Amino acid sequence: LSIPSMLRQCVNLHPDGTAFTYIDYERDSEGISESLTWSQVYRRTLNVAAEVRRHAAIGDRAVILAPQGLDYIVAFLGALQAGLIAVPLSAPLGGASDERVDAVVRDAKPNVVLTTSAIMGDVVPRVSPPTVAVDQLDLDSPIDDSLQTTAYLQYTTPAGVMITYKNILANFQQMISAYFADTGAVPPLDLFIMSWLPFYHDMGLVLGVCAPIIVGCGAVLTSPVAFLQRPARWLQLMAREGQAFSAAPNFAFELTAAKAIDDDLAGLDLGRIKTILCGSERVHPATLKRFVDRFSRFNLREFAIRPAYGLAEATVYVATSQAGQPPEIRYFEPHELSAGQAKPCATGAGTALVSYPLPQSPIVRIVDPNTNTECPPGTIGEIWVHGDNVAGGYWEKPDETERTFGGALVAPSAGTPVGPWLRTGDSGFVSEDKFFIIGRIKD
Repeated sequence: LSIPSMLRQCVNLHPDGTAFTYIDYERDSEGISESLTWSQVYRRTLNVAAEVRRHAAIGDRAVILAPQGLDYIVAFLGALQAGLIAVPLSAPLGGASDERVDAVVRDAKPNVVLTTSAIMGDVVPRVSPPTVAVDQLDLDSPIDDSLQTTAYLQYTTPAGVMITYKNILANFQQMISAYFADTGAVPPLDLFIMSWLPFYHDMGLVLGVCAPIIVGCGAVLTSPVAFLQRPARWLQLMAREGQAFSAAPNFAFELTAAKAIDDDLAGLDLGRIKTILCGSERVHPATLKRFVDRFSRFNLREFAIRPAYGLAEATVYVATSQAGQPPEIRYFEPHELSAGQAKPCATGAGTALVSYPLPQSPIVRIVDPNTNTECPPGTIGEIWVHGDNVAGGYWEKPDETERTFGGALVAPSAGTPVGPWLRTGDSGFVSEDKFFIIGRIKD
């Protein structure tokens, strides 16, 4: 039913199984691991929940301003355990990033701020609500109020996407069914999650923090700076024992192919990697090819690479490639694409695009954004999305909610709901029964 309840079940079933392992490379370029079992992380979460209840009531917002690490995870889970609506943000980094933080805090109006003692002095100016240094609590002392609906707000004029447990669970059902379709929607026994994505991004939170609990497997986590410093670390950590499930944007596939150092890869066997999602940015076929052409020499399988389309307003996932096959690439004439039409062209020529199966859940339609009517196959329009993973709106923003989540189709085709539809702002088309993403409709 909810993340707190599923964490409790993880403890009941496998209290001594390793849940989260965080690798810090600041003090040793080989990495220092710190791990928690399910029982350890649950205890820490209960201790955070007890603290936050002293400051905030059920349904209040709890902003999280903490560096990447285990304290972030227990702050987020502890907020949920106490029935608070968590608001995951980044540590204060300066510049625009700090004015984003200030604007989110004024929008979400939190009654508690969860942080760490190391950055406490940087956090206090950014927030009167009590500020709790999570690492200074007695997190491992021996020791519910959760909601069943709204879990957290995902910001990314600040508009906080309201994400419910129903949204999360529906999106995980959709993801597990699509990613693992070739094994009957059953993940392998030795799956593990590996992520360096920041927890204040949708994919980093959903994969790094939520998925271990919902799927019931351990996670191996590090920070984005550790990856950027030495990109081979991503491959080293995915090559740990078991079948890794990871994710990154297109730029990081390119950077790893271009900058991972061969000697850091010596002896790695990438042939057990289950899935590497490529998502949150337009997926470039040329980048996927450079990545697989290099890392197939270490046994990476091309069917492990899964382009993934989505957005925070849909929790995270909308569509992905067919399980058990490498990405399908199709080619289209560029002059016609600029004119709004998809015209196939010879393999390799024109514009290469990833071809996605139309998802069975959620559903996708290509819609003319000025007439609210579905486009014929081949005509470019806005991608509209419908399904139980689609959020119910932006926090305390009725008007922006109507504009973004209130799409309504004129004369919908058979089997297509009138609405409400999430208007993604993304442009795309359907061609030969496959789905394609081009860009943004504003363009």
